[PDB]
Amino acid sequence: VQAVQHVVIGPSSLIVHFNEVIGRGHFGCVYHGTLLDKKIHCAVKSLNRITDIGEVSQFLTEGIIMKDFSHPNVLSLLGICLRSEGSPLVVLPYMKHGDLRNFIRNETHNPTVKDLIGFGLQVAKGMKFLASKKFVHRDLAARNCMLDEKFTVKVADFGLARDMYDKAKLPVKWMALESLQTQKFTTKSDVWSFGVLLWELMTRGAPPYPDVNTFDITVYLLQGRRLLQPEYCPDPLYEVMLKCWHPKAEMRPSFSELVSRISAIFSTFIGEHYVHVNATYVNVK
Ligand SMILES: CNC(=O)/C=C/c1cnc2ccc(O[C@H](C)c3c(Cl)ccc(F)c3Cl)cc2c1
Ligand SMILES: [Cl-]
Repeated sequence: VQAVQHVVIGPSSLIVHFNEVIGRGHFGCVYHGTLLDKKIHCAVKSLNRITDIGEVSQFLTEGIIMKDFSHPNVLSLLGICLRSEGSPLVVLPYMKHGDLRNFIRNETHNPTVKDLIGFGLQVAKGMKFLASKKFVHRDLAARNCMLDEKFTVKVADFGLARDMYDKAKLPVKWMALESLQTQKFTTKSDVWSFGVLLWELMTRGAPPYPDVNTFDITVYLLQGRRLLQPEYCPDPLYEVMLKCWHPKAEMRPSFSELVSRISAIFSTFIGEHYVHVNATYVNVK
């Protein structure tokens, strides 16, 4: 009732545009939306699940939490909409440039080594923020990072917005060695995923490990193998990737140390080096 109020949006304030789908998910669809009080453009996820007395309240809990995760590099919640008609709708700010994987794959764009590391740096700061609240993402990947009108990168795909959106149910190519072996996740397993994220950035969104079977990944990693240095990835940034993929989670750098190190590397690049898609990775599912 009273305390919950800063989250809740009235059904009367929300116009969901059901004709205009943004994204398909296991747990519902995403559509453009219009929020009022003024016309604010938003994205609106419909959740199929809802009917429980508990889980309508429980989706109120993560709503409160998500509202407390405001940081420029983290995707925030506008509100939740509790409709007596059918389902509850998660209302998210609208991200002009959509997801980071598709932004860098788009062959109409010309990012430089500087822009790409800048994006990597922005994710590192969101994750630093998340990690400091003791929150483990479990599914960090370029596709799950958003990019707004000012080129702010927002770490996304957590809380009530959590799904698998890509065209099996575990994203094995981004998962740390120990998560694959024990199914358990920590900040240090997000650091591994983050390393794979920097690789996607430096390859402008190539699928990691194209030659490698999804069920063979553990054996691949235990044989001595890692993602190659991308053509345009600086040495010191590749060194950072390798550190993120240390086999022992304690030895991996913290997100604090990632922001500090990547900053150093960022401060040296000035938009002289244009990044272009590599021949081997181009057009691969
Ligand atoms: C060229 N720009 C676009 O296509 C933009 C689309 C857009 C713009 N803003 C968005 C804001 C939130 C959003 O959330 C959904 C549930 C989502 C999706 Cl569909 C995919 C990955 C994610 F990390 C998230 Cl959070 C999806 C959004 C999608
Ligand atoms: Cl550059």
